[PDB]
Amino acid sequence: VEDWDLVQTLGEGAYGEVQLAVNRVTEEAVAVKIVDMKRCPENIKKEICINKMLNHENVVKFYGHRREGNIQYLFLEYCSGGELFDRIEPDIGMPEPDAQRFFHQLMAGVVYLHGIGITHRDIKPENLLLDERDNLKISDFGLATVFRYNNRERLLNKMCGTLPYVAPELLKRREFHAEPVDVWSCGIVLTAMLAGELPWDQPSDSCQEYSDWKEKKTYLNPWKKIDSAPLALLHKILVENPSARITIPDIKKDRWYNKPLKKG
Ligand SMILES: NC[C@H](O)CNc1ccc([N+](=O)[O-])c2cccnc12
Repeated sequence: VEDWDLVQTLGEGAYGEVQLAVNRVTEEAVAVKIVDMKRCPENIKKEICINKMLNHENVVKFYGHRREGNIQYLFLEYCSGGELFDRIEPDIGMPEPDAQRFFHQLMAGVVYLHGIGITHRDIKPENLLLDERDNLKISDFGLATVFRYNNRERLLNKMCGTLPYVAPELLKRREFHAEPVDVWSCGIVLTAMLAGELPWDQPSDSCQEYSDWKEKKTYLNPWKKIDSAPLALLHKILVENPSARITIPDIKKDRWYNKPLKKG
């Protein structure tokens, strides 16, 4: 209802909703996210601000914004593929080669953000969308923040994200580095892709499955389903001390990351 028609609803969140919009003239589809500033103005000025810095094949495109009352309309690459979340069969996952391709594209997109000083802070399957050729795009920069500016890094302090995807250090430390928190969330995504379940409600000492993982009891029930090469990588990513945790440039040299699996 704004040059374009609002055809169907797409992701009815908390803020408002993402609707799929078609232009009646040119037939061209986009996603419009609708936030009613009445039902925050602050995190949304940061969302559009971050969006405008973004340009990458693995990040959802930002087209633009109008304000039409209280009503902000962010205009965004429609992804006809939906969420990665729906590609994961519960308890089983997906073919190893499909996970590897999606993990590569997740890595490209994270490398890019980090490169420009931006941490997403809430990477999970629900926020990874698939285009027409199944290419992964990181989506929703609503919790995104800047962690490097004029080449100085700032530690984060605010806790945010989604508990099963969060790194331990965000539960435990007053300040922590952004990058390792995104790497961790990437590991839980890999886990989800390869087993079809989440390892733990949260990475606390007070949580059994997490305790079990630090004790390397991988005979148990996310990990058993995985396979020794991708598991090896997961042992490097889901390391509790954020300093000893593998980094991306080192994920790119990992044996499974570089294992040939998948046809064109
Ligand atoms: N973090 C956003 C979460 O993905 C919301 N759920 C969604 C499902 C499907 C589509 N879509 O283009 O089919 C969306 C498209 C744009 C935004 N969200 C979508």
